[PDB]
Amino acid sequence: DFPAGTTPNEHNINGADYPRIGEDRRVHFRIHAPNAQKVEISFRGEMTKEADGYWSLVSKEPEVIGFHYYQVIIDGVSAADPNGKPFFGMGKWVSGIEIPEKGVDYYSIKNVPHGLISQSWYYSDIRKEWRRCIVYTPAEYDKNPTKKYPVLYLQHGMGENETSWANQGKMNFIMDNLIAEGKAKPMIVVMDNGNIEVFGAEFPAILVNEIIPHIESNFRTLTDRDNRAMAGLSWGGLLTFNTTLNNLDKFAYIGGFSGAGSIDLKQLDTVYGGVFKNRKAFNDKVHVFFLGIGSEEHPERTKNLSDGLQAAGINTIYYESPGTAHEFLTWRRCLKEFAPLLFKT
Repeated sequence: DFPAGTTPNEHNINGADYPRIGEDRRVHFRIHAPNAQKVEISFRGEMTKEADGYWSLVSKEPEVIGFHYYQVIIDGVSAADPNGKPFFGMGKWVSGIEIPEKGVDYYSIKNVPHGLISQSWYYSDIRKEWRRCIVYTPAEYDKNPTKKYPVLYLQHGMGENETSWANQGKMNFIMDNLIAEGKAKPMIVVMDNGNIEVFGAEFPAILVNEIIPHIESNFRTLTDRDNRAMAGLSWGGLLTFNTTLNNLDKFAYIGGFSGAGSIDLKQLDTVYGGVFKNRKAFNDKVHVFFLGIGSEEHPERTKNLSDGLQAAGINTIYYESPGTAHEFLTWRRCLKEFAPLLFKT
């Protein structure tokens, strides 16, 4: 039937045999479009017209491991693949290719206790609208009815929304596996909408004045700064820097995944209103200051920032994801590196 060495893409709907992934990491696309003049796949050019009204396309070169957004393009009109499950990225609902990694399973479903992923609604006076956040509770949450948990606030990038970390980021299985293996503390994770679907400038006030009170009123949480963390990817990492460094009374852990605020080391003593000027005071308040980056997305700026902070006396953790770029596998790996560091003082 199918080309040798291929399996259906993980994110196909049930019953969809294409697209398929080869063991050489080439992707095989196939679509029935007898009346179309031209069909393309995003970032891959034109498909080849086949007999019986079909079009086909196989990657010219092996694709990079990990998760990639795509759309089908019919005579210039881009749309989600009808054979695909939906992912919110690039500002709309699109499709996703998954190229598997050999010998890796930390974001896979395993026979371990699984936490819930929950939608929770709250009203924002700042934006005068109802809003939904996505909340991970650990598998043990309901079995420990008197226990309170620390909270990580986890933010997406440009063109994404509050669903992206739990869907293409696979964060619930990453947390499930880390907690089951004893590597991370049981924790609540809250994912909200930066409103940057396409500058998010309202989000810090929404998070501090609306989201945090909502979560603490409706989930069993520890509410002191030593039990509150924040991390974000891409533009969400800049939101995290701006939110945390201006609210150190509420956050003791900071993570930027391919993101980060602009810190000019020449201005280290004055940026963010002088928060870094007394080095040990800052280090005593922020237990984890994490900078992650992909090796293939020009890590030099991030590494120079980390090395320069360290040389000047501000502690950091630098993590470089080998072989990935500005893509979700980078951020899956960042979470896997960052979450085990939290809430262990």
